[PDB]
Amino acid sequence: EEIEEAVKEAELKVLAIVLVALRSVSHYEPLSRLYESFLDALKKALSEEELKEVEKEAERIEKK
Amino acid sequence: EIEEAVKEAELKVLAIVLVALRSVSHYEPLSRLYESFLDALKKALSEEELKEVEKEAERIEKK
Amino acid sequence: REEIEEAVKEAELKVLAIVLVALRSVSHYEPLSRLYESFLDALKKALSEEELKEVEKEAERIEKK
Repeated sequence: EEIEEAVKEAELKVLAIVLVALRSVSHYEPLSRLYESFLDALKKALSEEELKEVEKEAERIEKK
Repeated sequence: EIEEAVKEAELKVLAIVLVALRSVSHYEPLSRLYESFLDALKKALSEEELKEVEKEAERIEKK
Repeated sequence: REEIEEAVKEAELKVLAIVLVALRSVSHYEPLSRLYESFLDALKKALSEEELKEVEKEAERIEKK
């Protein structure tokens, strides 16, 4: 069925949680290096639309 | 039907990250990422979800 | 069915590969080194050896781009 879709929602939600956490601390040395590392790894591993979906889910979490 | 098993993937990955962050939360500034992560966990998941990551993290820590 | 087991496992292991790649590439800075080692130890407890092997392949895949 749509297993691919359901698998992807879980990926994107976990990765958005990690993104929120790294973002909060991204100006303490050297966590800024891990922030940019994580973002680089997301860009390589996810499609462009998925990456935008991670970033949107992160902002949703960050306004909560 | 299956978002239940979707959820188990989530909580088990989050539990593995939590375990890694707990074992180094005494090396600064990692304690800030440990707290940021617990703060992101609390925001993003219901309390039942949070406690499942916790118990899964305990089962991992006991291995 | 068995399509959901391969599903959950697959989601789990690519996400862990992404985090692994992120940590690996900054592991010389301290104490990011320590969080890297500690992630590797957590993977060793939580994952089987074939799950760990699959995480590392996905990690090399990502690093290769």
